[PDB]
Amino acid sequence: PKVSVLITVTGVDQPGVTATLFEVLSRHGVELLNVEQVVIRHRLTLGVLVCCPADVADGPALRHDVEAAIRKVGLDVSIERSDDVPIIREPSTHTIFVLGRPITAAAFGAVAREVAALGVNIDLIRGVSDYPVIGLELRVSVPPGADEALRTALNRVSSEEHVDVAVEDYTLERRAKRLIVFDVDSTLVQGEVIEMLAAKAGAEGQVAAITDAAMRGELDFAQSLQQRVATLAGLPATVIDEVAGQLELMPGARTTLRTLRRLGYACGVVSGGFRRIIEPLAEELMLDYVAANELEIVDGTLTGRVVGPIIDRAGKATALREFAQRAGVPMAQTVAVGDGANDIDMLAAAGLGIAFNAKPALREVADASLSHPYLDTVLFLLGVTRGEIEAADAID
Amino acid sequence: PKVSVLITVTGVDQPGVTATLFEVLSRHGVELLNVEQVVIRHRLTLGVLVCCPADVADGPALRHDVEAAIRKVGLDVSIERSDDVPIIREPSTHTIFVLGRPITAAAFGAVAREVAALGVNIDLIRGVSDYPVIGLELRVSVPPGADEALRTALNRVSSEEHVDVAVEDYTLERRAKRLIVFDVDSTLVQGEVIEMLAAKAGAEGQVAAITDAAMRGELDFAQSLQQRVATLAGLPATVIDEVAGQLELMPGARTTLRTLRRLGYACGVVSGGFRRIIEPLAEELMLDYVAANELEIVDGTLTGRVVGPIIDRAGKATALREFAQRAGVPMAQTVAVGDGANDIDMLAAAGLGIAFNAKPALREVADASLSHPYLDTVLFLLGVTRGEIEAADAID
Ligand SMILES: [Cl-]
Ligand SMILES: [Cl-]
Ligand SMILES: [Mg+2]
Ligand SMILES: [Mg+2]
Repeated sequence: PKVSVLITVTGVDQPGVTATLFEVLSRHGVELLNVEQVVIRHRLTLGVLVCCPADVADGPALRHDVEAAIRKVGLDVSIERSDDVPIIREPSTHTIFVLGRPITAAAFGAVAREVAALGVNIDLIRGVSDYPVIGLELRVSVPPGADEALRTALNRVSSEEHVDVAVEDYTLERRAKRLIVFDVDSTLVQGEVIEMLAAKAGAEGQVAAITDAAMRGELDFAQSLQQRVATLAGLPATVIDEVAGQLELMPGARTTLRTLRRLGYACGVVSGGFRRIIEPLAEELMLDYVAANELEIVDGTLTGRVVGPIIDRAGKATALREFAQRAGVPMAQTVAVGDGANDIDMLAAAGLGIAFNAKPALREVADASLSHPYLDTVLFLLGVTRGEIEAADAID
Repeated sequence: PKVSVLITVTGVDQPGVTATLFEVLSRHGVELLNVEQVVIRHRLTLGVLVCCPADVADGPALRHDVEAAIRKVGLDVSIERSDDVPIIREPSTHTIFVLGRPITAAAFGAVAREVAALGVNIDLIRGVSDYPVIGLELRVSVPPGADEALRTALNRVSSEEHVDVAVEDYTLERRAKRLIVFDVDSTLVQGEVIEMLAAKAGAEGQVAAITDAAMRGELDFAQSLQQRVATLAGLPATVIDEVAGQLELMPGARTTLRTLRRLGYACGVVSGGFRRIIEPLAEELMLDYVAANELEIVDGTLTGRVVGPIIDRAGKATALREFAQRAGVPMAQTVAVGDGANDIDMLAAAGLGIAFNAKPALREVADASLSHPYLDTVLFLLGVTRGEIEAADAID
């Protein structure tokens, strides 16, 4: 068939419009090049690009047949010769996630302004969650080289408007993420284990102060780890098991891991904490990888030292690389989630580095930042919706 | 904010509508629950569900501000109290792919009719390819238990209308496919290797006749393999390397494998053919797994026997299971592609079994069937679009 014709149906949605249009078109000599339909809040748009002989596209039959059928039932239709029109839309370059509790119109409005200000076309908006936070995705087409300035502008909007805003690559490769690592303390697990260990020694305040210093990036991780573990010298080793029994997962942690298993992620933890605590939990959560430090014990008592090599800032990244290589996963398809300056090198080496309720030092260099205390918001950044999570959980 | 309000903007698309609406809403006390926007063929739909105090939803300010701003620039808007309206649409249960060259309106119309006849709601239609075949996706919501009758009805439409139509599970788990196996002969590779081996012995016609019998499911695979290989007794073993040098990939095979690597699939071949031919190629294509039979050689000459165990119908499925277990992939997330009755058990055990230009015996029990001679149409069934393939290839 020589020429192209475009038919556009819009109006209040009704059952059977789709079948009716194509059945009408089948009386004329029509082959399909592209069909796009959606219904949003009971508004239908059905756009159909077809080719037929110049013969049929130029004679009044096709028009009257389509116009009559669509208008009888109360919808509107347009028909027009195309020829230079695109057959099929381009893929979006990027996708932007906005999470908030609440998301004000002012905040979403500020996101749309920076987007427009940078020449970025909004291709599609949809909802990705109503719980535990309101979540919205904008798929976008970003002019080459603008993607740095876009994150920068949307990071300012994020801090000024009290929403999380993550800009990510939406190409085929970059978005088949297949491996994830979590930091443990204040990421996967609530609070700081080394503080729970220090309270047994009557030293919580000293250890808490040094931990907060080190997590904000003010102190060398290794020196800080040694001063803090030193505080535990003389505790009986039974303390490890007691503190392991007290640990609470971050809210949403179980849904996060269970959803990531459904997706076939390899799953791991990289910690500056202690293996005898973390393994207990990592076996329970069926994780595929653990890197941790190790407490020194003599005669069933903690010496206050660790048994090197110390997992430090560089060490976390080294651990992720080791895991990615054992698993067969290129670094571009890896994800890392952490809260502390401890995590900066790991987050930067990962394909996507997510700062979870993080100190400013990590937040400043992270690909994306999450501010709400629900570890499952990570799933929204991995392209999963709340409805998808709930359906899959309800099957069992 | 106590109550919910729904704002629906439609009309001819213009730049800056999105920012304008939210900036207008920010003057009233508004928080966002859901936003859906798309533009199809220059038609905009922007649906916004918000909550605000009963105070603001009941007074004329919000209405006039929104109506005035949207109508000034030439679009239409609706505003209405909601309260019982859904916050966020449910996920689609299933997705249907329709591929054709051409796709007539009559064919697509027949698909829409069977869908409607079974109570299945069409949630979204879009294009997934313009090349090498026209491809269209319909995401759908299928009433529980209707999904068997739907495939059945759409298989009849497929054979009567000359389109491929595949119905697949669109839930989170079922659609994170992570492992694929291909049959070799007439699937990954053009033609039948055993026929190319027989032509060297002057026996092509005899071997071709038996191969077609066995691939249609008329003969025991093992007996047929032995009668055919017997025909090669006395060929020098150099013949293996010659036939390996003559092999041509199915058109689209390279794009298929290269795209599957980008997605992180584990990739393998399960064949009733011969390892000394298949390994050469499998190393070149960097596949992670090969199962094949093995020709017996004495003094550099083919005896006309194979060295057991024979990979038969049951054997192909056994091989896929072995590969899935080594790779850590549950069978529900595996894919298998074949053409012959040889492949029936493998296709049935796979999470998704795809018949590629297949004999009727395989086509009849396959989850999905492809009729066009482009192995890349497999990618469309795995949720990839042509534009996505082309973008990712153009980056390098
Ligand atoms: Cl740590
Ligand atoms: Cl075979
Ligand atoms: Mg931490
Ligand atoms: Mg075959």
